[PDB]
Amino acid sequence: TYTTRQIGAKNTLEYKVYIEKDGKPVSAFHDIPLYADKENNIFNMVVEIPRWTNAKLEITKEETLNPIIQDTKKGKLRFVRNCFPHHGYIHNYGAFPQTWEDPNVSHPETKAVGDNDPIDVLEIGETIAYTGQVKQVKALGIMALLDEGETDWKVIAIDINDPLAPKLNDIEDVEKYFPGLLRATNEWFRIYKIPDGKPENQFAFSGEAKNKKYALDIIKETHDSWKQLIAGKSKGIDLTNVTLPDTPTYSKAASDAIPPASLKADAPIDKSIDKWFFI
Amino acid sequence: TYTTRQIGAKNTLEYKVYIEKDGKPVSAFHDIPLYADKENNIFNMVVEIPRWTNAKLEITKEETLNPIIQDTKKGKLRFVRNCFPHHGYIHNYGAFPQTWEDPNVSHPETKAVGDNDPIDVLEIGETIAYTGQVKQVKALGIMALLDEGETDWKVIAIDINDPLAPKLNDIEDVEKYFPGLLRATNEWFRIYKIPDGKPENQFAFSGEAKNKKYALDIIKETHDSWKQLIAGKSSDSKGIDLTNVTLPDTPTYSKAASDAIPPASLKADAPIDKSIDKWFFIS
Ligand SMILES: [Mn+2]
Ligand SMILES: [Mn+2]
Ligand SMILES: [Mn+2]
Ligand SMILES: [Mn+2]
Repeated sequence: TYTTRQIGAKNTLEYKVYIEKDGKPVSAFHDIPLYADKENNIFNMVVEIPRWTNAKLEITKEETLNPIIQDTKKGKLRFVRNCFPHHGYIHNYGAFPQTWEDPNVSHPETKAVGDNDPIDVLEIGETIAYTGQVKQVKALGIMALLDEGETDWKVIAIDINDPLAPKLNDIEDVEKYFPGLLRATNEWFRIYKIPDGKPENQFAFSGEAKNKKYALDIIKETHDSWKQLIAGKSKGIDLTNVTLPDTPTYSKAASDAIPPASLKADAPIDKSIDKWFFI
Repeated sequence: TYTTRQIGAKNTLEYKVYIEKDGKPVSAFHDIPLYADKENNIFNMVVEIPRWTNAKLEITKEETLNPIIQDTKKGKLRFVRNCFPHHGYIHNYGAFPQTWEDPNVSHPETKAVGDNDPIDVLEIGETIAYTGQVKQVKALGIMALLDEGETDWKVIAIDINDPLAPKLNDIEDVEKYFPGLLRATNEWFRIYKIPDGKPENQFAFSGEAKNKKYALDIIKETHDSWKQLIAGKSSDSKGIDLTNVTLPDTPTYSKAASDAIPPASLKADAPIDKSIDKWFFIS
């Protein structure tokens, strides 16, 4: 059973969320199996940002046991701005554990390097998830956002327990049940950084969302890169783990060094984050 | 100064918010001046629902001092559903105090009776307001939603303190600074009840948002209806509680009313059912 250990108050710099497996903290990056069901291609997803929120929370490669913390830009906490007609993130946003986009690898079709982070996942189910949640999702497709010369893949997935999960099998089904969701997703990733002074993002494949088969190839590749990394002969990435004995960095002691859950009430978010930008 | 007196926990049947003027509760419906600045046409708006929320909160006509409380349907709390691509209400939603849409009267250009409530206001500024807040806004235009045979006017306004306020003077300016906002507003009011089993709503004037001048005419009219209402001169007042504490010349004036309202009993927001999360794709 996976649980979360919050330390600090949300919307502050002290905020950290650790994932626990049966009460013991494990690495959010390395210790959660990519597959919940390997033969059926059911994956485990680590949710970082709940739908309709603004705080840019993400798994930290830099810290031990890789807890989820809020991104900062030179001491200032990072929030994504509201871009009409959207409110914060429009999907439960997260990543697939045990995956890594090797920045040394260049994809032939996209012609851009990996982004050095676990592959990104957009979960489109009805329920709003919580930070640090481990959901089991089925992959349906994948888009390729080009950002700063790196291939920023975004897997489209859905919680297997969503009442519609059984009806959705491939990318085409998303447009059947969530008409317009893909166009909005495309729009969102093209403009979300504009309020930050950045220019619009480009999409590979002319913005086409590739299907499940294609998605699965890219996922396996990033899983392999991660295996290469976590294994003996492979940066700044902390590779400490507590569930993989065959790895140079394995360490059960790591779990116990984690300070206890220190749940505090959410700190207020600045009123400027309310603003709706019309781009 | 205007403050709010919360009683109960948000998202519960016990929830109530009273507006206070210098510490004493006043009627949200009758006691707040329609005009903040009569000369320049700056109005006072009572905010009921903050942008991006779902709870259908509104000034209750059938209770003393007319506090804001959550609408209910079949003994259950009422929430508007999320309709793609929108999240809850897309504007800070509220009403103009001292206005009333007389239900025993049909407007000439829309041919339907009034909806029996203060005129509705859509405040489009950047800051998210809070329930029971009294903002000063300038009117820019007005739309006419036809719902159940009643003219449901929606005034388009903006907080006088908004960074872009002076740039906005008439309905055409909204489309210049908030492109697409008006089309989304139309879309939203046409479909928001569909998830509830209701059919889509119709729009008078082919969905055209009338300009400022037109808006001011309708506002004046509803203010007059209210004056005839609060003076005891309405043919049918509809069970509306007319108790007030600031208008001595009215039959229902009563200073004593203020003191009878129970003290602020702030409690932490009750949780909202997960089903409210659902995004409906109505195409
Ligand atoms: Mn990521
Ligand atoms: Mn990425
Ligand atoms: Mn109303
Ligand atoms: Mn109305």
